Amino acid sequence: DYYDYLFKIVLIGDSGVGKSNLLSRFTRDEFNLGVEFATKSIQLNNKIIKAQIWDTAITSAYYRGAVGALLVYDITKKNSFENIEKWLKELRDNADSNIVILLVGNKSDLKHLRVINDNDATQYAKKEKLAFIETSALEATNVELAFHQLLNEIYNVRQ
Ligand SMILES: Nc1nc2c(ncn2[C@@H]2O[C@H](COP(=O)(O)OP(=O)(O)O)[C@@H](O)[C@H]2O)c(=O)[nH]1
Repeated sequence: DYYDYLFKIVLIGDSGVGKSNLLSRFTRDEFNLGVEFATKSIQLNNKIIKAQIWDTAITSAYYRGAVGALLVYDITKKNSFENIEKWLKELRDNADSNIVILLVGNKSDLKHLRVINDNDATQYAKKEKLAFIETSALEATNVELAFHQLLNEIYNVRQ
């Protein structure tokens, strides 16, 4: 270590969408076919940020101190996208008002099984005033893009 800043980030969404593998891809560049956390440091002006990222298999305790979150669904499972409103609600009830939130559609490699079209997801994100990006934890597609967008925006909000 040295790190100038510790940013707590929470992953939230239905079981089976890819949260634990988003965590393992970003922090240790690995994929696998109660509550846990992992860390990874990035550098900007030479300023070093330690991302402390969480997921679950304590709601007040889980959200406390979080400065960012990824809201995650599965682009192949309609129910996971419908359930995003509920997870956003739980987040709003329990998180700091200045928390930075990003919508993520995972499993983008399952091209032929898509049920959620990207314009419909973008429409929802804009309504909730969030950025939206599609990822593949399996193929690594856009994983660094999603986490770095989140971390740089938290730094800007903080500064
Ligand atoms: N094809 C594909 N499968 C994935 C992807 N991400 C996760 N999975 C698989 O989907 C299942 C659930 O993922 P997991 O990380 O355990 O979901 P969680 O319950 O949200 O933590 C596992 O069998 C993963 O290997 C992905 O991007 N593409």
